[PDB]
Amino acid sequence: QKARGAATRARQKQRASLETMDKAVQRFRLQNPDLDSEALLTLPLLQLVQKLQSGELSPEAVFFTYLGKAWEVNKGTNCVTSYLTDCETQLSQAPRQGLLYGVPVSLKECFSYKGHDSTLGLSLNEGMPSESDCVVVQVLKLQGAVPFVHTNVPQSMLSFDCSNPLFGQTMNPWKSSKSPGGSSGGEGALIGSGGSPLGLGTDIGGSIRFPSAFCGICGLKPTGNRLSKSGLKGCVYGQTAVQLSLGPMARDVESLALCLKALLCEHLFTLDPTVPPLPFREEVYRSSRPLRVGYYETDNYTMPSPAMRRALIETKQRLEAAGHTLIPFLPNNIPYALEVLSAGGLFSDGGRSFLQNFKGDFVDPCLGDLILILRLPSWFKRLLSLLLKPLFPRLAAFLNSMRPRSAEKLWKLQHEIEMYRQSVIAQWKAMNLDVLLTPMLGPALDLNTPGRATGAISYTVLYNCLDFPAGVVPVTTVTAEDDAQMELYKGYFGDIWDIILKKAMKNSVGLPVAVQCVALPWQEELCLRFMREVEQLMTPQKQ
Amino acid sequence: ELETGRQKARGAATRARQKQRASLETMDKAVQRFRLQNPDLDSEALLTLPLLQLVQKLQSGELSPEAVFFTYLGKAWEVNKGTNCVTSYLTDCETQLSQAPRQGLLYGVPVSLKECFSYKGHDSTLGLSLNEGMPSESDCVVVQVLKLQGAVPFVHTNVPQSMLSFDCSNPLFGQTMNPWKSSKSPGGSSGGEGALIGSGGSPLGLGTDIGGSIRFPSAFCGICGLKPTGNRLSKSGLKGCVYGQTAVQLSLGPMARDVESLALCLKALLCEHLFTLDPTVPPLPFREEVYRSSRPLRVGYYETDNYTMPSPAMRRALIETKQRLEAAGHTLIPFLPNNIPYALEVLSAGGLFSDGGRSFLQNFKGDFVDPCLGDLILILRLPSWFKRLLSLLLKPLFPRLAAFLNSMRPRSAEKLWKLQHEIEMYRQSVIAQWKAMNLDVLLTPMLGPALDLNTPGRATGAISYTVLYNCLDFPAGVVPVTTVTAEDDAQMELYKGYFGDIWDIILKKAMKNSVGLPVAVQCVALPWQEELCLRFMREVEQLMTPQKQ
Ligand SMILES: *[C@H](O)N1CCC2(CC1)OCc1cc(Br)ccc1O2
Ligand SMILES: *[C@H](O)N1CCC2(CC1)OCc1cc(Br)ccc1O2
Repeated sequence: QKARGAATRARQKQRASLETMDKAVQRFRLQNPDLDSEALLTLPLLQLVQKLQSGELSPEAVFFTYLGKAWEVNKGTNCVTSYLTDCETQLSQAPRQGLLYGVPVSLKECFSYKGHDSTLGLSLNEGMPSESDCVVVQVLKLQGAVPFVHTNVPQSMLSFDCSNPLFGQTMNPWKSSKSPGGSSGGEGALIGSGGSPLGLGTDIGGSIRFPSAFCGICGLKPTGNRLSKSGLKGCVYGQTAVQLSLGPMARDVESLALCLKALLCEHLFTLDPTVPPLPFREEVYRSSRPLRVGYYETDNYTMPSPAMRRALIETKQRLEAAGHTLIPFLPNNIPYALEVLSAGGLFSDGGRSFLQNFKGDFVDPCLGDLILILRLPSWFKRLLSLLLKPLFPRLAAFLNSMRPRSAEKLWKLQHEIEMYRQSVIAQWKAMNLDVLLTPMLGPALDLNTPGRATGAISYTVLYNCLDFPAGVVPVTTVTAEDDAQMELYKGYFGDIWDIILKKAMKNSVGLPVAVQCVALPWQEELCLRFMREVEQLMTPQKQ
Repeated sequence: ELETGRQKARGAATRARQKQRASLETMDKAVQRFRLQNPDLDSEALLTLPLLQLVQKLQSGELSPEAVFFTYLGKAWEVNKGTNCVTSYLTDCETQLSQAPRQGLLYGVPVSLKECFSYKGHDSTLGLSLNEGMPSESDCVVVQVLKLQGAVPFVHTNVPQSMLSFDCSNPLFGQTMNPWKSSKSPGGSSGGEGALIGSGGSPLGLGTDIGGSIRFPSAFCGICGLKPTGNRLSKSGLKGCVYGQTAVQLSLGPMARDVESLALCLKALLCEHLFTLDPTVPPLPFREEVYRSSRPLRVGYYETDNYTMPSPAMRRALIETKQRLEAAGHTLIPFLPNNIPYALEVLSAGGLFSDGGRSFLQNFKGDFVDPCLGDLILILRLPSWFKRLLSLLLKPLFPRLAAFLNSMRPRSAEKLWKLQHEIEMYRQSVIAQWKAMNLDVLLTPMLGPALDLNTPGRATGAISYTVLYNCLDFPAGVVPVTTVTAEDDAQMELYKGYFGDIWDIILKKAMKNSVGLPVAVQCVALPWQEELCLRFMREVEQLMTPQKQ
């Protein structure tokens, strides 16, 4: 009843948003027929900002052209959830000396904006507009950047798919039957199709890296508190065991570094003193000195697809030819880190704070049985845990960690994560590494299957638990040779997560594959430096 | 559960006293052999000189690293006979003396360590029986960087049992006494550090802080101490009683005679060595331009926090430093943090005792309970229903005891997240209030003067001026300003307290007969801005004690 009314009123807001967008771009295109839209969109962000700084391209020109593309791609992707109205007034009042002057920036729905709903796919958050912009949006406006639209998220944001009962289902710009990723699926679909040159997204299980790999764009996940989490909307507040991180999303890695340099200014540390005043170290990013790179083709938990395995080896061979030393490195106790530390950290209360948002609301099929399993009693979760332990160890250990704990059990878990963080650093020091090469979950999965393939977060959620800066960059396209070899895929366990993932990665010719890059905590510039190296060797067209 | 007795704890303390006695014997044999070699070496001229002039004469070559070592080592031995602040002498330090890097910033500097800092082949007992007879395999990160910067760690300082008290007494190493007065407490939990530096045994030291453990002994003994942001320095290797507690942030910092030595210690620690060995700490360089800045500051201040009544000595110290800052050219604004009782009663007490002290009481199993902790142990051991029953009964009469006892109850993981979110919301609250008055720095009346023996554990509410900024994770420092006059101690009969419970009665009695004792002031800056905090601490020190600069 209430969920039905909230969905109907949200769709009216979306219709009004798209109608305002369409009438604004036609107003600009007819008044400015001299402007070339094709050369505008193909132009990289680094070439875009210098033409905006000099005055070759007006802030009005770059804004409504990208807005025109954003509205056109939304027809087949359904990624834009709300259009920000007062963006046209911000355009005229943009600071010239800002690093991102006249840059249209897409925002995830969790990023609160003045006079806009941060629904997150829930009914209780619908009809509650934010009365103030969040710190990271504030500094974008202070740095000249103009946020234009909000992007769609999956219900509750706790899934790497992208669908909600309020605004609908987001689709991959490359293939209709495929998921655009999540929970920044709206960001991936928009930037991947060329609707936005720059974007922002959150991450706690891989929410930046998933849609970036699925759509073929670059996304960075910084350390827990490298950027301001103030003003950000979520379902569970106070979860510190698994570190939540917000980061940039763009077409190329060079655009991510300029975004990070802009946000890491005086204005961020003034508006949020809780974030350490770490400036963007240009010296570390621009570095060309040979790196000692750790690598692994598989984490022995989730079997990589033929497209993933080929992408990891090709990057390795290109880096070896460049002069970088590649050393086989694998983190200790990975299944232990995912099953009881990562899953136990996110669900220490049994999901009781999480399920509070689902009271009197529809459940989206993209989540799957995620809600039905969490609603089970603590004794019923434990009973099925030791019963299915000899059958499938993955589902059993995950279900036991989704049980409610006490305050004593949380500290025991918090200390174990602190011990695990130091243990991997001990291995990082012993092997003497600068950066880490990791396969990224690819290619794009089918619609309503990511929620049923839980184990696939293994390559991403590990570095949320570790709180390591992780970033992804598209390196190759899925050749029909790789898609054919998906028939020999079986998995190490053969449980439901391996069965669904086998079917979901099929029929994926033309989809992009990315590779994950991991550096030591607080080293975002070093992570981006390696991301710059991987991109240059694999896709020389960019940069 | 079956009682194991105290027999295991008795033998552990017997072996702990021996390690203390043998240390002093090794210290005595070392300083006597040096004095026979150097008869014309001036000791009083060596000790009186500040660390800044000491490090300059060590870098130039005027004074040998051996000369400054054995002079301070002998002074540390002499003051220990009246203070009892040294637990153990680090045997492998004379080898480090010759191995100390000449180009290091702290070259040839004798540095005292708190027992929580783990040293290779040395016990970090913390006052507990189970922690003794358990030597550390390697030095901790912050001790490693001291050795890399040329500093020579030589002694472990005394701590109260479990470190959860601002007194300083343990059943294994004994009781620490204030170098200024015998009957007075030297502070805690870095009470050994305060007593050693305050008397002149150590020019520089390190200590932990989660409720004011750097700031308390600094004010009680009359020395400078800085508590930075929780994650500004490495916590790796630091031994504690409880692990996994992230609600209230644990912080570590420098302790010295003057403020200029604290900034040199922070600059030496903040180097490539620290960030490599512990990547969890952000690579923030020590901003010299901020510390050396002589620009006028917008300073917030308050005479009282409306929770714990300041002594006439505290009131006088706060006003005197406030007025002299105004004469310098600084603008002083009446500022008070919102909902202080909320931060202490339910956020700090609830954060530190989320499990009801269940992991904390694990260390006290079959071990002695030191009188300096008071009834803290007996209160924690009570069941959840008994803690709740007394909370409802004491609420109408004693509001402070009701909220503290209720927050010391075991809760679920759901309630911990709500609490941890309430802390970061409160952190954003005071930050928003900070901007509203557009402050640069904050001035707080630090708890003073020194309390009596075995009274700090019975006067819980006194941590109100210190634990507030552990909950807020604000870098706070302490600098001595003035001593107690005959008029200050005489006005203690007029002292009553804002609540009139047992905490105000004991604190009234504990601050009596305090003529001559030092009283300090607290300086608070915004998170991650401890270099700005020291800049203000330098301004306070220069205007109140110009002889230190
Ligand atoms: C975005 O970071 N994101 C959060 C949820 C996610 C991945 C997508 O990570 C944790 C998790 C845990 C379970 Br039991 C099921 C699904 C996810 O997905
Ligand atoms: C060192 O920071 N330190 C820890 C214990 C202390 C002060 C000294 O702070 C917390 C606390 C809590 C209670 Br209920 C009683 C006493 C203290 O002291």
